[PDB]
Amino acid sequence: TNEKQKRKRQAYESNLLVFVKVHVLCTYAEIMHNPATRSRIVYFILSGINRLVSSGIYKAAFPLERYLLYREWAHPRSIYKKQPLDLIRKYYGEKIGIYFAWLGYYTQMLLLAAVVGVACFLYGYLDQDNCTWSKEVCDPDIGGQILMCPQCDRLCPFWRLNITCESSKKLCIFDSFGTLIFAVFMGVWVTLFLEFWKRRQAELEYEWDTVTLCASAVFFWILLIIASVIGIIVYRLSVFIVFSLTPQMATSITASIISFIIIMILNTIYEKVAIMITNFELPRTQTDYENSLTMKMFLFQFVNYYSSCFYIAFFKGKFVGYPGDPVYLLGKYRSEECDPGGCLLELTTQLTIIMGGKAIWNNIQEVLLPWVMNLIGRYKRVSGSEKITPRWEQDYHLQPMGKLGLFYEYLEMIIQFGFVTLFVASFPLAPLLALVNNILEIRVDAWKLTTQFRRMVPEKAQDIGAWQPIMQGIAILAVVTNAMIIAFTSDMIPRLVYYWSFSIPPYGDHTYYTMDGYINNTLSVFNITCRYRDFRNPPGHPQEYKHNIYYWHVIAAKLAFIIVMEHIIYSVKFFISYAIPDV
Amino acid sequence: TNEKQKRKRQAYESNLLVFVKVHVLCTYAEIMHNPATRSRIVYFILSGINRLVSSGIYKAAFPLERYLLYREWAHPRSIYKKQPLDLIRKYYGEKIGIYFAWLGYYTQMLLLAAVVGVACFLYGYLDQDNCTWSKEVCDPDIGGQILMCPQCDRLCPFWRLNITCESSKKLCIFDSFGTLIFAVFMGVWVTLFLEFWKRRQAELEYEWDTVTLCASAVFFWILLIIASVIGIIVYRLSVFIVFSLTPQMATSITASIISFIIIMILNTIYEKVAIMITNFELPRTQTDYENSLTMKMFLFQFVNYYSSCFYIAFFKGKFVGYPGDPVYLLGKYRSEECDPGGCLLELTTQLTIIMGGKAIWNNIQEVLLPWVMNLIGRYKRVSGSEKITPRWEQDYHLQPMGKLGLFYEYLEMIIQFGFVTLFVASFPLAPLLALVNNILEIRVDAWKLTTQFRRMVPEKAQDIGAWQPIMQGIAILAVVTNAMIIAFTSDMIPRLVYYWSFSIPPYGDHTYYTMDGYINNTLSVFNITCRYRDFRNPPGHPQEYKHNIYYWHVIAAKLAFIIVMEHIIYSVKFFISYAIPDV
Ligand SMILES: [Ca+2]
Ligand SMILES: [Ca+2]
Repeated sequence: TNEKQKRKRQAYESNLLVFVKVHVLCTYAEIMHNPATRSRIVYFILSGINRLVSSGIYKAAFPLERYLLYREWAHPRSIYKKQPLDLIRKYYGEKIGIYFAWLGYYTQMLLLAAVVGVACFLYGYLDQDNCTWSKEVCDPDIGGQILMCPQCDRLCPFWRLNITCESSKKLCIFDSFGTLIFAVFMGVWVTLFLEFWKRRQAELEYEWDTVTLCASAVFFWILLIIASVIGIIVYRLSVFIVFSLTPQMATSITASIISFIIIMILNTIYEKVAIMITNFELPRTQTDYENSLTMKMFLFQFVNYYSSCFYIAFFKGKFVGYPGDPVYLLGKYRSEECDPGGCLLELTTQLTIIMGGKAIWNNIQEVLLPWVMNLIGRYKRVSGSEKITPRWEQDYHLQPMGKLGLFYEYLEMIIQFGFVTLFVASFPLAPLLALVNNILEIRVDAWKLTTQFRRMVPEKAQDIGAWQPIMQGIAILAVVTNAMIIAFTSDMIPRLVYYWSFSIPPYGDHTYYTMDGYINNTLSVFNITCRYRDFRNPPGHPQEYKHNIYYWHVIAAKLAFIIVMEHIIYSVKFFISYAIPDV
Repeated sequence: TNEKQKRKRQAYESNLLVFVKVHVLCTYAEIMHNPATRSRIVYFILSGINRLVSSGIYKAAFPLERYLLYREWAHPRSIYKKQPLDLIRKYYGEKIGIYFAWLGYYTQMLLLAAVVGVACFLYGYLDQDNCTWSKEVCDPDIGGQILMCPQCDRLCPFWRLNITCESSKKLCIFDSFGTLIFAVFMGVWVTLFLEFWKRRQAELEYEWDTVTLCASAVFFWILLIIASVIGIIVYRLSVFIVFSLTPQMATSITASIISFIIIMILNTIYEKVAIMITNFELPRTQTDYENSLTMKMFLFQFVNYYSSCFYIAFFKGKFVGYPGDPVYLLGKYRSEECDPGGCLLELTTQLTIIMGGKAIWNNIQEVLLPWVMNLIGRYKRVSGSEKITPRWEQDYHLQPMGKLGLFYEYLEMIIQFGFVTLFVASFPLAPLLALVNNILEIRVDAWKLTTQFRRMVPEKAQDIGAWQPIMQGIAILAVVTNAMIIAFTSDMIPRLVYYWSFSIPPYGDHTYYTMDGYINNTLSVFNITCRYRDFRNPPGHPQEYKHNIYYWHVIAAKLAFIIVMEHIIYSVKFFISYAIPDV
């Protein structure tokens, strides 16, 4: 088979082991409208090998400025001046450039989102007067004797408040007053992050050149959607049994680490069932591979990373019934419940260490797997000199791309943008944590492209393309979810109601507006026949254990901010996208 | 000045009273990419006169097939076969053609919207078993003794039910069961009317060729927004004083006639203040005139026709307070209220005779003002012969366009599409009334173009253009308003609640689901200190005259269908616009 495939390979070099060099040349600059442009036009000559190297008759077809960009841009000692994006036009082109001008805007776009991120902390820390939510809940005279009900069935205490302080003394920097001033700003921010990037990418476009087979692709997927939902809870059933810093702070760190392992394990299966379902029927041509992964493989990650953070945010503390009745999981066990702090703090750590545990892993995986940095420097000293002439000889130990270019390093930032927007009600410093990360990620992704990897073919790509109907398809799901976090996951809207409708002399007993005395006034008692975090009629009502006015009031404040903070921020989506200067 | 302007006019004929003919000719077919095409290219030669004829040095520059299109398409005896749109390409082009293929689709698009329009009547009429809403309300033993409160202050009775039958026997064909089956279909219909027209117009595109000055433009406008709101009520104050078929049927006909006069009078002022505010600052070039009228002049009509139908639908029966307290109109009078039938029937006639009183006026104004039809036929007999050679001599008594082409005849249909969609919860036959109207309007607008008017310059226009961000900007406001009619204006959502939550043994006294006994169970009593149509706590409550569970429940069903029937029909906007065949 050595000579059987040899006669095929020699036929292709006619129409122009020791590695081959390449170099007529002007005659293929007209059929399509600098060394990167030199490596561009030879790939237009080379266009194909899609099936030759994948068969194995060839091994690696490959290309082969550098010095200055190790100093002002890719050095760890690179002081913050400009991020010269214009060089990445001449160095790496506009596949990689449209991601490295994405970040550098995104980094400066996360600047003002972090000063409004420091804003919920700056007067969150400098004040010392909380209304109730760190005053009553931590003075153990007004939030000490609040004897609650258990949640689980067996191995469960009776429970008591004043075990909730260390979570709910630092919850009023994620609940108290800046949270509706930055999550009203974050829905404004993503609807300004998009539309100012549209003004930016057009400016970037002006600076630069210009039913049966898909059924079982989705109907087999929903068995794997619920595989992600059952990923978090069974290893929720593990760690909370073997345990009971210490109360729930270290455990909320710990339990979301354990699922984050299984998140990265089921990540590998998603790399091996996307190919199992696309190789069967309708493989197609070159541009529907990436448009399959955009609609299946990111969508795999969207159910891996986010359909357990949709489990803490949307369907965790629902269906508490008549004897604290769960649904029984249409089986023989008991279903879970939530805690009277707002369920967010057990989301804001799962928000943290799925985000700031991916940015401390998926960059440091791209640091330690390339042999850790500064062996002796890579080739800077002859980068000015360019006379390293067995340099073609010194290759083929270096690592190539795995026929997907930015896609893996681009999905991991859309997952990050899917956490700095879709889940931001809590934790305003998720910009500042992403700020210093996008200080470093714009250095180490600059570092590995400049030094570590084989030089990519400078494929001119115009606009993000396929992830653009996701960045709209996140931002229209985010302003729902930023609303559904302050509605269904945060306890501010019940804190606005009591401040505006339950401390007025109708249904309340105070003269003017004050937030004094909130936690005993906002839950529902459950007889021995204790309070639990729901709003139902107390036992011994006309219609007991069905809802109050006050469930139905704050659900009609909840459904209102899902309506008003949609229709305002959906209209600032209409007003800013009508009234900005294009140039 | 006769010879002063004569020397200007003779200079322009150099570079080529008795009317002039026109006719080198191939040499201007290349600079831009059949008699209509003959009149096209000479206007490209003629391009300009924008300032010459408007000054007065000329009188009318003008152009000058016909026979066959009076027979199969424009005849009253034109049997329904095809509507040959392809002829309007060769006869009138694609300014007028993109409106006459708009209608012919729209007419067939209103076919299925009228069989689902007959659907709320077909089993609305063939059944004779109403649950309650025409049984209790018209058996005068269960809806006879329902003694209500007055609404106004002086010259007002105590009032009683069983005066509401003739409105509420024929209200269960606009409320009972088909209304959530066609208004769920109408939000589906407009989000299928758009997206199938997008597939149609592309098919039509394949068949055919291819801060200070605007501040006081809007801040003076809001004084005229409330001028429209005060247009309806003062002549509401007139007619209801001089009165009291006869009970309220003839009056709901009458009062909406009187405002419809003032609607057409304030229509004339809007034609004379659009020019008053655009001639002052930044007049501009030729294509921002129509984009001024799209954003001011239609917007004038959108407040003329619709900000009194937004007064019956959104802010008519709100702010009923503690002694039935209105707001007092921050003045010294008393503000109004609504009636316990759902406020829709006093909207569905204002829906009718602003729609079916514009389609019986604005077409019949274009019939009787051109001298009523068939004087003797116009020029059909020589249309085959074409030898009427003083035909240029016989013109200049005929009427021209007033420098706006389709715009007036195109605004009046967008106003119609703004009633067959934005206001459709009630009255399913608003397709069938618009069906036989769009049988006739596609004949008489075909008739006046073919016979009555001077032939328009066949200006090739590609897509509707400026009214396309209105047809999206209606359909995103319609699925709000179709929701806000069943929420804020119709009494079905309170009829689903009692059927599902107030006839169950919690808060109700019946075994299984039945709608028996609804009107005494759904209003709130008001002491002499009678029921009124609101849901407040009865006098002698813990917190009296503030709301019930049941206000807050049905407002949380109201805000839910504003949320769910948005997010479903806003996602069928995402699913049909992802999964239809383009070709
Ligand atoms: Ca990376
Ligand atoms: Ca007309």
